[PDB]
Amino acid sequence: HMASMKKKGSVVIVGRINLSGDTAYAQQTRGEEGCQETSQTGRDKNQVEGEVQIVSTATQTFLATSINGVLWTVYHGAGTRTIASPKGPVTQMYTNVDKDLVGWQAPQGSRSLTPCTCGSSDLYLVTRHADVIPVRRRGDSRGSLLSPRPISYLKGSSGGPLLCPAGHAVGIFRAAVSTRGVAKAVAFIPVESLETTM
Ligand SMILES: COc1ccc2nc(C)c(O[C@@H]3C[C@H]4C(=O)N[C@]5(C(=O)NS(=O)(=O)C6(C)CC6)C[C@H]5/C=C\CCCCC[C@H](NC(=O)[C@@H](NC(C)=O)C(C)(C)C)C(=O)N4C3)nc2c1
Ligand SMILES: [Zn+2]
Repeated sequence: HMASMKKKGSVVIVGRINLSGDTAYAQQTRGEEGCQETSQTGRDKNQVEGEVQIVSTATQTFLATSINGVLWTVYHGAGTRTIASPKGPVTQMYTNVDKDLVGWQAPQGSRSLTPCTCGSSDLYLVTRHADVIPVRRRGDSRGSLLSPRPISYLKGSSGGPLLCPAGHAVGIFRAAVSTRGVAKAVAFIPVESLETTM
């Protein structure tokens, strides 16, 4: 009934993929209880750093990537949810279920990736475990793993970046192409598609 209708919580930044030095590594910045509490209030006072965030809802965890001052992720992870911030929940400024894409204004303190204009097909996929996986671009929205891996290793990395050799953003990881449980290829949202949405 109306009086007891619940509200969905916010997406909460719970960590990041550190790409600042020579070694990529995941960092947790918030534990499960603080995540639950922050999801309900929408108030996250933690300092944000870096380009790739680890984000969570009450039921899912995935990645989000800052490009051109927008923190982007997948609709199948975030739905229409707000994201927690120091002054309360922030409404999405982009939502496109047809592209599996959402975006919020980039958090204060984040750093943004630059959209790639290299036209290169030698890409690198960054996972939630800070693996950097070589991927050969095979089409507008597809690339093949040079070393296929069980889908277990990619689960939870939607919303992460595919990068060019120079570290520019080429796309947002959306889905895995699975044959008998092995990811041989990935699908991504091309950065051009983000730029058109903006
Ligand atoms: C609800 O509104 C929308 C709107 C648009 C939309 N667009 C979509 C393309 C879409 O896909 C669904 C989600 C997406 C997905 O799991 N992504 C991540 C990920 O990590 N998620 S996650 O864990 O972070 C999470 C779950 C918390 C958030 C990267 C993959 C990592 C590992 C793969 C695990 C096995 C799933 C294999 C799926 N692959 C296939 O279905 C392909 N078919 C075969 C046979 O292979 C293709 C892609 C069909 C060819 C697949 O990757 N999926 C299914 N859902 C939506 C929904
Ligand atoms: Zn580039």
